[PDB]
Amino acid sequence: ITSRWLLRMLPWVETKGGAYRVNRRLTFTVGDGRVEFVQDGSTVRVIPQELGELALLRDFDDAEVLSAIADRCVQRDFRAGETLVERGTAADELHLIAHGRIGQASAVTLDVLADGDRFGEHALLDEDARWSQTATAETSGTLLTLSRADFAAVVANSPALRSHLAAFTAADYELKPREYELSVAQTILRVHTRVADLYNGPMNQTEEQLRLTIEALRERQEHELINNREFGLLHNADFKQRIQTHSGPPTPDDLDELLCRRRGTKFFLAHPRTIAAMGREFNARGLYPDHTDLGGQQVPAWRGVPILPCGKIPITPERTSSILALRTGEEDQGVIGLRQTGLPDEYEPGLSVRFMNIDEKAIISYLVSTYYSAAILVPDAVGVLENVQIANWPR
Amino acid sequence: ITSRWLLRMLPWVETKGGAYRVNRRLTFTVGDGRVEFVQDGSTVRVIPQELGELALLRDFDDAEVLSAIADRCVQRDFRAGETLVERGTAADELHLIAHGRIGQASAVTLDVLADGDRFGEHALLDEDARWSQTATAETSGTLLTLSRADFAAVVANSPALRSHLAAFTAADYELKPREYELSVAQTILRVHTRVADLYNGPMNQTEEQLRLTIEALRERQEHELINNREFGLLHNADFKQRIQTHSGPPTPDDLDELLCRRRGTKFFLAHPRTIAAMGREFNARGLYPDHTDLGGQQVPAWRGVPILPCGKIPITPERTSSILALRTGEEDQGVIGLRQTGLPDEYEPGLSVRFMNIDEKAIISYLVSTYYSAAILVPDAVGVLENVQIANWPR
Amino acid sequence: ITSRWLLRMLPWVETKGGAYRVNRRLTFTVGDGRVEFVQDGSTVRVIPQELGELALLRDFDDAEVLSAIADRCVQRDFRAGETLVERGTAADELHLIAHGRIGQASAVTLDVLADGDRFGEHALLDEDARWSQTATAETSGTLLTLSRADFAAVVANSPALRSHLAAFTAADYELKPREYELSVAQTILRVHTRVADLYNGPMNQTEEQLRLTIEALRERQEHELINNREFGLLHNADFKQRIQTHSGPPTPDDLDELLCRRRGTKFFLAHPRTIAAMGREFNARGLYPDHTDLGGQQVPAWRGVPILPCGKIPITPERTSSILALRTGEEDQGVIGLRQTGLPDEYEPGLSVRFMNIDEKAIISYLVSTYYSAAILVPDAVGVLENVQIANWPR
Ligand SMILES: [Ca+2]
Ligand SMILES: [Ca+2]
Ligand SMILES: [Ca+2]
Repeated sequence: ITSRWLLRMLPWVETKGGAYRVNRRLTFTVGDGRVEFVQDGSTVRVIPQELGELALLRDFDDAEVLSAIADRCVQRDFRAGETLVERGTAADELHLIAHGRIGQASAVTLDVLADGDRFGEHALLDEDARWSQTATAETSGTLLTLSRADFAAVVANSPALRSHLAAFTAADYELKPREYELSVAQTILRVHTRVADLYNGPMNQTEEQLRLTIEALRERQEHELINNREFGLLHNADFKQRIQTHSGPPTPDDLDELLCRRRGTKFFLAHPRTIAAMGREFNARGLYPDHTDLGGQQVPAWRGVPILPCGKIPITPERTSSILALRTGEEDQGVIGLRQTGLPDEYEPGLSVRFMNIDEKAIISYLVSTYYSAAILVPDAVGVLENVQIANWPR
Repeated sequence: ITSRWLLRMLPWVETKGGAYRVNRRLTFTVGDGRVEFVQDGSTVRVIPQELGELALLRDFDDAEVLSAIADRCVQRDFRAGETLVERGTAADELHLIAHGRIGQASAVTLDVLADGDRFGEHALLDEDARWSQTATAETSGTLLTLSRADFAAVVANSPALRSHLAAFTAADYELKPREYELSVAQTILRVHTRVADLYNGPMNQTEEQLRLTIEALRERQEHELINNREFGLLHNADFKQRIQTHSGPPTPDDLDELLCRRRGTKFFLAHPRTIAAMGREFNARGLYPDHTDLGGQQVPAWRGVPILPCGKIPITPERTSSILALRTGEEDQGVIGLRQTGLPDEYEPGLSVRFMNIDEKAIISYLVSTYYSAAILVPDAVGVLENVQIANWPR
Repeated sequence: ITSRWLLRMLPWVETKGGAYRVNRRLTFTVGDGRVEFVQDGSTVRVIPQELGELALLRDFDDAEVLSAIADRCVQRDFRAGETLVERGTAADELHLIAHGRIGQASAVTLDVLADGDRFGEHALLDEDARWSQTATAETSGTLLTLSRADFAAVVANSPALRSHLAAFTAADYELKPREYELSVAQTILRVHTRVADLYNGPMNQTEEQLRLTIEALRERQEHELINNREFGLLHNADFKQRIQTHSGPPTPDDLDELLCRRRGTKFFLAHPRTIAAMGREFNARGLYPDHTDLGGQQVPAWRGVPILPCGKIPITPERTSSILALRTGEEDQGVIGLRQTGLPDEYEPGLSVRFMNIDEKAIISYLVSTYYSAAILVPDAVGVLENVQIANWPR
């Protein structure tokens, strides 16, 4: 029953056959010390050529071997405050950082690794490798893992890798399309025959129950568009577009930085608590931002970019939320809503309600279905500001 | 396949939402020795104020206490010839007679209690009470029971009742609406796909089976209108309107008395055996009653009031039936038939047949439903003559 | 004669029969440590199932027993600074906090209980319970009380509760409609016959007195809409919607928080002294808010939400007031004004003036009547900021 800003602001394009295709250009360079990954929503995998940045794998340019090694890595997720390695334990895994920040404490906290960083190089070759530092994850993220045994098996499979390893011991264009499949929000409405036969004259309680079902389906659509893992702006956003706050509260400098990373930002999405925190920061700084009108409706804005509240954005137990800055459009490469209309029996242009059967207990069943998904045409269309402290008050 | 006189004679009114409301006035007096009850079909309950007729409860006019005591009584039914109490057994229950006649035989048959009579007064207060007479039920009826333990608990709950009991030891208008909910006659018609695909050209065996189903539903409607317990003229009739025959056969004096109790009686309903017995009585008395025309159809009548046969009126094993005298109308306060038309898919104005599903065995299922009920606007609209001996012949 | 902003801003809906019905959904969870209540204006009562949160009543799910226990609690109001319990006095009452904050000082001020908190658990079972802490009420509020004797009586009534107590010693959907009855503002206008016979040519002093009467009735309507106990936005507002100021003066952070709790807030209502205090806070912070136009009339606003003055909001002797943030509408679930037009003799669409009689002293009497009430469709439509210090100046 709440406002669904993402549903009414995202343009909707008609897919054919319940599928969409997005052509991706992935520019990457070899030798800059940072590994680039391919992200399909929440699942990520290392580019086989990028893997050649490895010191023990430099100058190896055999597509088969690199592809096999890339396929043999395992994706892992780490939470905030979780310890990945401890001093003294033998090192046997190569860790490539895809997202998040990991503070490494030596025997003296050395530094903090970030996206594209590596630790566990020497563990691949020799068995004497031992973790001499402890890695504590300050922020949640993903991580690719290459085991020593798997690497030894891959070496024993390909003679060329063996020979190169024995010898060593002594902008690239990659197009790979991304396919989006329409997800479904489905439900079954059970209406008793008595409720359909009698309560139908001045108002249809069947029709009112159907309206409630449709509202619940739309709320689920918004919740999935925000929080789903396969598609969904929070997770299906480029790892480079996710920023961390400079101080923790959503200061206006953070909003300026969020507007810096992309051209023609359309709007901000944040929790109402986050909007209250931003207002508190504005009052502390002493500046009063203007309000702009969209669709004949006035709304708070920053630098003329409207800030829209969304209650479906999760709030962590540590009272930290995230802010989304995103541009929408098809002619301008942005974020589009994939949806198929023209269903066989539409109560609503995007909906389909169909009679299923009548049970022995005289209960009619209806199937209410809608098909939806989200696509991000270019990587720089959704930016996420993370770990925004929303429980800060002036003191 | 038989004639359904009640279905075609009762006027039908359209209920909204499958419910009807009847406003009841219940005039009662305190101190006349007879307790008045509230009857909702076959379930009856004593008026809390009427309960103050009790000698040990006179002058108590606390609504809470009387209401609690009234709620704590239990309804019981007794059959003809059943013994309720026996001499020697300790008395522990207060019995309020709601219907029927009970002959009380002392240590010498004292008399016969009837509707509104009480026995078991002294049993409420003291534990020494002992049944010194035997009560044999000559006629079936209902009876309210108040246990000694329950009364002691109610006394121990309310201090005011205690104080009044300790002290004693040394026309009223009550409006209470009655709500009628539409009952349903439902059935499932299973038609094989072969019978629907082939046998459909010159006549539809599916349509003939549906017609048979509709006829069975109408017969069930009549049987419920006569014999059902919640609604139904035999049971949902005022206890004052039920009369007993003077001699046992349906003599014309009994018909005159049945016509006496209400104004503008519309018709009589009786079993064909009962009509034969009435004809035998008429022949014995030597008078030949006239016949009147309703709907262009001639029918036997008494005093110009048509007598209609109904085979759904039960015949007891002792060969005793009952006769119903009833007036129908809405402008004239009488008996109406509650029925809702305008169903979503009507083969007939009151019917609804809907396709359910087709089974794996290629059997189509149809749901045939009709909604009906009966309402009696005023108490003096249905009178019942009971224990009519129908197996009497001249000798 | 003052401006009545609430009268002219609240939309008015036509009730039928002088009554309105609001369908309430009350989502509650068992085991989260907070008890949920049902509020009908100023009278509140604990949910029987919520009462099962009690440690000694956990896992008891008998509707009769819980309903009885809930009915047997007593509602109490406490003022600011009032001491409820003192150390040393034996504990005999269970206190469930419905509103307000209560600071508990042990033998060391432990903490401050708030809405949904409980103290007095152990007092229910044993008679040795003694208050060992003193509870001082910092803010006015309500409180449910369950006495030990009443609980013992309820235990002695139901055997199931006994058995469960002996054994222990060793999201839920609840729909309950709320009914609103139209209140009446009535008065008698006494006009002398001389004033009606002579002073009627160039102007009617009778008509001017009637106009003054109508103005007084409208002022009383506004005062009741704000301050009445049964209906009225100050009291008939959800206990969760009432907030406390962070510092005491109405700082802009408090206004941001007040706008945070609900979507599409329509306007603020505050005393003119409160508006002066808010302006002082704005000047201290150095920001100058914009002004918006409603009905062709310019008005001060915060974040585009107009701030309207209302002199009917009480000012406490401690110079503390309250602010109301509220959205109005029927299509958008908000606050509506229940009012019935089409009266038998209307001088004004909502009014009814009728001649009563002429006294022996030649004084004509007129009855001026209007019917009004207020309804809040959803709980999150009126928010109240309380204890706003309005006598603070820069120093
Ligand atoms: Ca690289
Ligand atoms: Ca009586
Ligand atoms: Ca709870």
